[PDB]
Amino acid sequence: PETRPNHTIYINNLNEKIKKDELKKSLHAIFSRFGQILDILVSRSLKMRGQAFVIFKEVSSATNALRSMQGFPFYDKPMRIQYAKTDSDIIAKMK
RNA sequence: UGGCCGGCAUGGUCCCAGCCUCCUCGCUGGCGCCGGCUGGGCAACACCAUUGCACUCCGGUGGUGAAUGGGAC
Ligand SMILES: [Mg+2]
Ligand SMILES: [Mg+2]
Repeated sequence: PETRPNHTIYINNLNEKIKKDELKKSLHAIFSRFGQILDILVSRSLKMRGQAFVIFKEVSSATNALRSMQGFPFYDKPMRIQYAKTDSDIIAKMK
């Protein structure tokens, strides 16, 4: 059951050996070109490691980001991207 | 020594270089041998497990079972 378009993209299959601060920075380095990014959430907990949430201001950016970077080698691993299931709080606090 | 004890061995104080380490990374730390008890913490590092949809920080285990020489008095 695929997911519907969202302001936020959910990425997984990320190298778990990368520290949080660096991961967010590197992610911003490659995704900022698709549009303004409101935030990038990363957690190294047992349940949230290897994944990240990049929150774009406009859905078209998320959609572009998703199509353009699907499978992109990042820290030696093919990035897997999908739309997030539900809106991030930062987005709800508006739209 | 992260805290603590037992056995044995061992002239001294320095000075230069090199090396070691999860627990006060460096020159007013340490760098003989053997044995046993034990605390903290996953922050760093490593290993194991994890492919996971969050917006509440939060899986486990291991390391000292470490490290040489030279010179001056
Ligand atoms: Mg020590
Ligand atoms: Mg950990």
